[PDB]
Amino acid sequence: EDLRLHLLLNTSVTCNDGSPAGYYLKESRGSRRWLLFLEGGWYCFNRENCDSRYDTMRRLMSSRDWPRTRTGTGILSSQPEENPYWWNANMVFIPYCSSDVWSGASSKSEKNEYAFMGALIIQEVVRELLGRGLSGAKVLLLAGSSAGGTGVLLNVDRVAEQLEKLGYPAIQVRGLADSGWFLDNKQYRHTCAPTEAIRRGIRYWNGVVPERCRRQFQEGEEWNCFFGYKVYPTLRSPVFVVQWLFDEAQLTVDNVHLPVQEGLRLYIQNLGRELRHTLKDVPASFAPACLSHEIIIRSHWTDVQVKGTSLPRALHCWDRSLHTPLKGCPVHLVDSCPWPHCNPSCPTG
Ligand SMILES: COC(=O)C(=O)n1ccc2c(Cl)cccc21
Ligand SMILES: *[C@@H]1O[C@H](CO)[C@@H](O)[C@H](O)[C@H]1NC(C)=O
Repeated sequence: EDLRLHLLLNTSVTCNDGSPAGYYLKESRGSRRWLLFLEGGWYCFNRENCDSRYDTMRRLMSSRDWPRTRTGTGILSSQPEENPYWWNANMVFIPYCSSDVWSGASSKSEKNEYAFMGALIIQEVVRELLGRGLSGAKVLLLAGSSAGGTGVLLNVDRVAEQLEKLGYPAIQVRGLADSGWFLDNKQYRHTCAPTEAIRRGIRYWNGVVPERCRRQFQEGEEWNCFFGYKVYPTLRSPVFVVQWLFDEAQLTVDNVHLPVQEGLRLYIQNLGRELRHTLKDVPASFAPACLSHEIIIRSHWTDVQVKGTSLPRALHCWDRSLHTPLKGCPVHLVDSCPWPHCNPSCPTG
């Protein structure tokens, strides 16, 4: 139970229900690497579905019942056996309690039953960490899984700009977006689809998107910036993208529920090809042909390989690339085989 809870000293930066947001921290003295991980866990986009989430997913909306410690797992583990990549880093787990894909900047008030402060939670965690050693960092890796991976894409440049404005231009801000790279495609069977939900959420949350992406799609169309293949080209920070080709959350929002017949076989194969296409020009990426969801904080995240390279190895190669491609140390790893578990190293379930 190595990461210790700190509730935000600025108690106006809150979870959905107005309780203080926070972060779990395990410091590594003398490491200048900082890993800030954004938890995932879907979202809610109106009073009714947020009220339901408050009843049976309350830890995702409130800090009142958070434990005082959490154990770092996967990329948040401090044991080299479990985390070959960054076991010696300063470790931060930021609980997802804003239900807004880390995009919101609205307080709970007279007019708002819930606060949606995800974007501000990230800025406040960064601000308070500077006094706990982040000021001496050389790399800040903003990582995240599922809604947290989309949160990385939405916030990594804002963290870089925040540190630049606060007078810390030496800190290299980077992003690692795990299972947050979704397609606004056709559902397999046509209730709120992966487009309308984000459209409603933005209004309900007062959600904010990266500025260059906002300037392309403009008012009313900022929902576009929640989609990795649209927002990624606008980003300036280096971002490593981890995405299963047949992501279970993607299939869920596509109304696919797994003897597969022709129509569904073609649908699933087309989905993998489309995902693979959107990553063709993403130089740092890890995209195995598996039916799964999330990876980087799983204890067995070291097991999966693409073309014989594990994700911890790919991330280490990425680190080296950010010191021409490296001999035997690849960073672009996208499966080409066209069906779930055509990669033998896929998670077993
Ligand atoms: C469980 O997965 C999530 O919680 C999540 O973040 N998402 C699920 C669909 C989706 C889309 Cl379509 C765009 C951006 C984020 C999305
Ligand atoms: C607390 O956070 C709010 C919202 O981000 C901000 O407006 C305010 O300046 C902060 N206050 C302090 C004392 O940091």
